[PDB]
Amino acid sequence: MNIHEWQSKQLIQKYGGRAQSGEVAFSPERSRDIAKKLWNQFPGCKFVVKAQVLAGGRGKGHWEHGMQGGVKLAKTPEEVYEIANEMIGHKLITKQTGAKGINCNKVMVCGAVKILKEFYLSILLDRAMGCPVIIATSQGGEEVAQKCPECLFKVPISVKNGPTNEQLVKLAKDLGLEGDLVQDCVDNVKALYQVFDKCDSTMVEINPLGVIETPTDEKVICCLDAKIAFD
Amino acid sequence: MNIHEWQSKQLIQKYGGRAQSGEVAFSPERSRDIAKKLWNQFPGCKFVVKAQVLAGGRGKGHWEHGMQGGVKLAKTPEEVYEIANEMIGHKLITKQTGAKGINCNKVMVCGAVKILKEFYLSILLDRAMGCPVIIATSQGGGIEEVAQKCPECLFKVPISVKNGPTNEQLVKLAKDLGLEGDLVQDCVDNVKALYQVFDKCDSTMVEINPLGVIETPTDEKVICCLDAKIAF
Ligand SMILES: Nc1ncnc2c1ncn2[C@@H]1O[C@H](COP(=O)(O)OP(=O)(O)O)[C@@H](O)[C@H]1O
Ligand SMILES: Nc1ncnc2c1ncn2[C@@H]1O[C@H](COP(=O)(O)OP(=O)(O)O)[C@@H](O)[C@H]1O
Ligand SMILES: [Cl-]
Ligand SMILES: [Mg+2]
Ligand SMILES: [Mg+2]
Ligand SMILES: [Mg+2]
Repeated sequence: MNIHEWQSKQLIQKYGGRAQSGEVAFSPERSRDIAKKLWNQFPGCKFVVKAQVLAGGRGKGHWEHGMQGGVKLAKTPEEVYEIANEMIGHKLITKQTGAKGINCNKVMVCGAVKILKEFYLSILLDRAMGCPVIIATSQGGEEVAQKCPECLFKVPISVKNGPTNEQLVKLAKDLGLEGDLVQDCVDNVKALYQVFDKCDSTMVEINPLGVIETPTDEKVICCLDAKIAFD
Repeated sequence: MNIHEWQSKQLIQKYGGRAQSGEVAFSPERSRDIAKKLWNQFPGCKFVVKAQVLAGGRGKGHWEHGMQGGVKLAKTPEEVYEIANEMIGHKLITKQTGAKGINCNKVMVCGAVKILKEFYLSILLDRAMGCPVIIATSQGGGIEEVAQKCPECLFKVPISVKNGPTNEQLVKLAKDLGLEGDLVQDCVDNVKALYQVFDKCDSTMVEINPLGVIETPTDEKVICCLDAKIAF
């Protein structure tokens, strides 16, 4: 069992992580009002409408009625309305869903941000090693694991005491981070592990964990997607 | 009579203008909640807390208890709380207020944006001409100050009360201020809206100080009202 993206990000934020949970909408009218109100804070910003379905590959999926993509960029609130109007109440078809598709009754409206880097990061219970493990890589490709095992970084975690600052500071630099982003990444991975541990999750997968710019061009770590499984 | 900044900006937005109306808060704890929720949309963004008082010179004013400035930048929601806690329910002192100061019971919480240029633009009822006029300049200097030290810097545009501003009048004023590319048409559309506010609301003055060119979170350049004053 999994929980939706926006709920997963809210749980991450609750434990100190930085994640763009946006705001959930159950109608295109509401999605429009969300984008419209956001223009009070950052006028002229663009928007991203993300179908909230329990399935992966939304960006490269397509809707039964023709529209392409479960993650679509929008320039205005009215564009947000049109896009949301094609998602809410319709069936999306991705790789993970096959031809049966998956129904959608809600989307996530968020602001478009400038993305500098995209990382992968997951936390799971590794039976072979008998402990939790943090997997991460800087590649954009399981594909990257077979064509480049050097690209994957696996960090075994003390089943009792959890991660250490040394483990995380190294994982941050192993991914190419320096300056203030090192501690920022450390703090975020700490929060993600607390989610995994304290919520008895079977997997916490951030695909992508990104380096983004703030409206004033400050570089920060932020979860741009999130999947958390249970039971 | 004038109306507060955020009310003026909401009116501009209603008529098609772009203005950072932010969101008003009537308590410090609400100001924090607004900033915190904004981190759901643009995580890591900074914030600006702007005292909502019927007086000018907030940026260089000071509060009866020590804090400096009616428009202060904040890095986190908790900083927004601390700042708002000193503004809401306290007295601000600026040039226009003297030593008696003015009371503040609400603030505007906005996201911090990158400002590239700041213009002045006003629309006032000219009695010698018997029609409205648009005054604007790109200089950073008081407005009457720049007028006396450089009257060539100021651009005056009489407006036909029957046809409103013309596309020709506005395209020139935009380029006279140094705008090119998409900002020209953008500025035209915004000044049109500003006149509709002035005309349809029977205003005595619509003053945008500053009318700015800002970056969006994705670095697109757009015209935006960063302040607003509307009299009656
Ligand atoms: N707020 C955003 N602004 C801009 N691009 C975004 C934003 N959020 C996500 N993206 C981009 O959209 C892509 C697809 O979104 P994602 O949440 O990964 O869905 P999925 O993995 O199902 O395709 C991401 O890999 C990222 O590059
Ligand atoms: N969202 C913002 N982000 C960054 N700077 C801002 C923002 N809004 C306003 N400012 C800056 O703060 C200054 C003071 O604010 P303003 O609204 O002009 O108040 P006042 O002119 O009454 O002192 C503006 O001239 C502008 O340079
Ligand atoms: Cl945070
Ligand atoms: Mg993803
Ligand atoms: Mg001003
Ligand atoms: Mg920028």
